[PDB]
Amino acid sequence: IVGGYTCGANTVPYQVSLNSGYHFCGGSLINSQWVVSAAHCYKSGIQVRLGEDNINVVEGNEQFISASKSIVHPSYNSNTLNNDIMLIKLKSAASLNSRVASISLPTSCASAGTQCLISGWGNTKSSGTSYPDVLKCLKAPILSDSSCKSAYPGQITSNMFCAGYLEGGKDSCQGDSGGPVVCSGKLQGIVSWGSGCAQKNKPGVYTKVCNYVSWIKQTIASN
Ligand SMILES: NC(=[NH2+])c1ccc2[nH]c(-c3ncccc3[O-])nc2c1
Ligand SMILES: [Ca+2]
Repeated sequence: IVGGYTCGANTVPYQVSLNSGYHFCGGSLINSQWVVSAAHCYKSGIQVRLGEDNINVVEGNEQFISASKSIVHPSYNSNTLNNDIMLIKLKSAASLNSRVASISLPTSCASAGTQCLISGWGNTKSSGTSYPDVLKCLKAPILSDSSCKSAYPGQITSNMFCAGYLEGGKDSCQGDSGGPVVCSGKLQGIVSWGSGCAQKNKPGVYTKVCNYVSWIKQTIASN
């Protein structure tokens, strides 16, 4: 997260860290056994880490659970990143409490101007790598579709939305992928891509979760 602030331990209880011997992507807990992240974060050997704040120290509240299966959207295209969503089923359910909690899926899409909270342990520099030990937060608005398409002409599909600041300085970055964009208490976006980090006129692009709620429900129901 570039231009963000320290969230505070366990203030974002649905945030998860996907670990394969090191933190590689973020994710969101939507029920005690399922997590939603990005299809480009897929790999085998994933351990889901819940209740985390400092990813390099065990401080208490952490629950490490292995993934039983990862379901990448069948129409995910790795070249355009269209349908960049993946569901991970956990080997055992998580114990939910005030530090580990699920986030609700939306009933409607959000409109431009809506302010959202993006969080993650991704890079905090737009030029160079500085990865933090604790969770960072950033409040960003969803942008209008014209500003998004004017920023990435021909690269935005209807399953993507831009959120961020065109003046630059604040944005999500590498390491944040798969993580949550929460607006009014609902999961509305998944950190997907962007051109560099916090660059002027290059806002972050996110998976538009409201278009996948029926798919998420049907898939969890049959797995
Ligand atoms: N500007 C953004 N909102 C953004 C978000 C996620 C990213 N992930 C990456 C990224 N991921 C994997 C390898 C290289 C990258 O620059 N860049 C990213 C940029
Ligand atoms: Ca820790």
